[PDB]
Amino acid sequence: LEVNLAILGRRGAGKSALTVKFLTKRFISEYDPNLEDTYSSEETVDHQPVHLRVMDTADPRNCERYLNWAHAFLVVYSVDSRQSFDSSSSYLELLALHAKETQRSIPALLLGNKLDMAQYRQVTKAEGVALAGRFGCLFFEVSACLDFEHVQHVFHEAVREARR
Ligand SMILES: Nc1nc2c(ncn2[C@@H]2O[C@H](COP(=O)(O)OP(=O)(O)O)[C@@H](O)[C@H]2O)c(=O)[nH]1
Ligand SMILES: [Mg+2]
Ligand SMILES: [Mg+2]
Repeated sequence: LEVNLAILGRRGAGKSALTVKFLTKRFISEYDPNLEDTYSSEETVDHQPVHLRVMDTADPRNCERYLNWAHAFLVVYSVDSRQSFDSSSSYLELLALHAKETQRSIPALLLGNKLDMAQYRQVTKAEGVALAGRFGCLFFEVSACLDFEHVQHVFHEAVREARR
C-alpha cells in the first residue's frame, strides 16, 4: 500500500526538521530551506505495512503537484511565530478550495511545531484547536527536537486518516 503525505507551511516552520526526524530519528537543524522532495519509507501502521511517500515542500505556483497527489496533508506552523500560524490558515483555505472545486476529499493534520520553544509561545494550543475547528482538520503540537515517538504518531495518524 502506497500512501502519499504532503507537508505544507511557511518556510521556517520546521517541515524538513519534522520529516528528517520522522525518517532518521534525529534532529537536523540546518537543512537546505529551498529543497523540495519526496522521501520514501517502509512503515507499519496498525500492524499493516505501508510504502509511505512524504513530500516535504518548499514554495508560488503549480500547487497541484501536491493537491492532486497527496492522500493526506500535514500543515505546519511554529508555536513561536504568529506569522507562521497566519500563513498556516492560507494553506488550509487552499485545501478547502481545492476540495470544493474538484471534489477531492483529503484529510489534513494541523501541526504547531517547536513545542520545545513553548516559553516563547506566540500562539496558544487553544488557538490551534480553534483554527483546526474552522477547517475540520485534526490538531497536534509537536517538536522536531524532543522525542521521536510523538513525531511518529502524527505521521502514522495521517496514514490512518488517509485509510479512513
Ligand atoms: N527549536 C526548534 N527549532 C526548530 C524545530 N524545527 C525546526 N527548527 C528550526 O527552525 C528553522 C527552520 O527549520 P526547517 O526544517 O528548515 O523548516 P522549513 O523551512 O519548514 O523546512 C531552522 O532554524 C530549524 O533549526 C523545532 O522543533 N524546535
Ligand atoms: Mg524545508
Ligand atoms: Mg524526488
